[PDB]
Amino acid sequence: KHKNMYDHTEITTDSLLALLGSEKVKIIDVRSADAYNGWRMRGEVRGGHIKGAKSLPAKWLTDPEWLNIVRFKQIRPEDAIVLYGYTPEECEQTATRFKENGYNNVSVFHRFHPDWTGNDAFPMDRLEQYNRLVPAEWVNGLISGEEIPEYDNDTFIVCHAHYRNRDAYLSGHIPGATDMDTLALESPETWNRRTPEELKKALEEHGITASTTVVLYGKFMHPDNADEFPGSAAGHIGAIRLAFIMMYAGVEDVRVLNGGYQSWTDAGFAISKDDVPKTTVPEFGAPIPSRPEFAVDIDEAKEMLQSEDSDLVAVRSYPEYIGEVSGYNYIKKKGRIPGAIFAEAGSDAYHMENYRNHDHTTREYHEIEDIWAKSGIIPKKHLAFYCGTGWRGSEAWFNALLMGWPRVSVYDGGWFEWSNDPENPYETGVP
Ligand SMILES: C[N+](C)(C)[C@@H](Cc1cnc[nH]1)C(=O)O
Ligand SMILES: [Ca+2]
Ligand SMILES: [Cl-]
Ligand SMILES: [Cl-]
Ligand SMILES: [Mg+2]
Ligand SMILES: [Zn+2]
Repeated sequence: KHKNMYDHTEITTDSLLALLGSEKVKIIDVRSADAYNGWRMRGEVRGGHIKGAKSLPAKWLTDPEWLNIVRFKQIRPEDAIVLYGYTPEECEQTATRFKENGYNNVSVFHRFHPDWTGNDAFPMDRLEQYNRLVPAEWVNGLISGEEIPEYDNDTFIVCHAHYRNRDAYLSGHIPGATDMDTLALESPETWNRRTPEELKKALEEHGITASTTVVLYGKFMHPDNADEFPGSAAGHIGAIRLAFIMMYAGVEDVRVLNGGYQSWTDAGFAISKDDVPKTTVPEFGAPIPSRPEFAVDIDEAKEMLQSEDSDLVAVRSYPEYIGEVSGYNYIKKKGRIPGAIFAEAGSDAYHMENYRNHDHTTREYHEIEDIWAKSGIIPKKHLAFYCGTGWRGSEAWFNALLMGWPRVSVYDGGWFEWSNDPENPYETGVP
């Protein structure tokens, strides 16, 4: 009877089943976050995670901040740790890592697949709209013309988003993908989405129809706030921003590669540097916009500030919220929109640490949901997410859309449009 760093106690299916409601038990899913979200990566009939389990991919074991990730997830040494993956062998290194850091109650569950997944009496959970947040393997099967799940279309295009930075695409991209500058879909004068006529033309010239499956991704290139255009390095936020605009426009099937470009290279897939020419299409094929409810403008936003069933959600950094900084080198006014619910997004305007993991995949949606619920950000409301110009608000909106929330929007204008009118009220300082 000795603590063994390399020999781990097995917990049975019946034992784990009896502990699903225990507050001191932490069930840890070491598979990829995509599988955790619901993707049936091994052909399992039921995808997702054990109900109540948290996400901690074994891939993160190479992260030097691994222990900080665990502690911020509130996984404490006094908790009973139960690990599972597709196989118990995949949990071995994670079990050792917990034990090496003072966690003495660590077990491995061996029968998640196919025992737990293969019986509908064992409760499981999943991200409702998980098929919109695709893993790298799914994209690779798509461009390879192989049979892939959650895909029934015959037309697709992979789009590499960037903000006035073609080098982000030319330095390395997914094979066959074409680049889309974010200026194709949004105006530099308002930093709002372009008019329906411009969107129709831009989408056609990039080879996108309403019936085309669009797979969007961006490349994170460490934005530096001191640069003139730090947005040129926050490629994946722009990709989700373009996903918002295309879904608003009328593209029926829009996918986002979870984690952006880094997920493609972390999977070990081949990289291309070809400047792929566009293959234009003559007609977009649907009225624009087909989903106008996704976009909220300033008159509706002011109305939502006065409504009981509606709220605006400020997806900005804390220094922006208290008026310490504007967040952008092209915005002079500092402050916040009065009456909006604050949802701290990250360190500055070009990072989304509170909505992402270190590998830029979306944060465990249960954590996003519970943090939102503490501030009254709940699905029974009409919510309009916003930030400075709508990039970060789009990413927060997309996270809510993935949860199946029925009435989420983006207030496009954001702090940029709000503060450009000197007659609009604003608050400042610590609340
Ligand atoms: C609308 N542009 C592309 C000018 C913004 C986009 C943006 C990035 N993070 C928040 N907003 C920028 O880069 O400042
Ligand atoms: Ca604000
Ligand atoms: Cl990014
Ligand atoms: Cl990019
Ligand atoms: Mg805008
Ligand atoms: Zn529990």
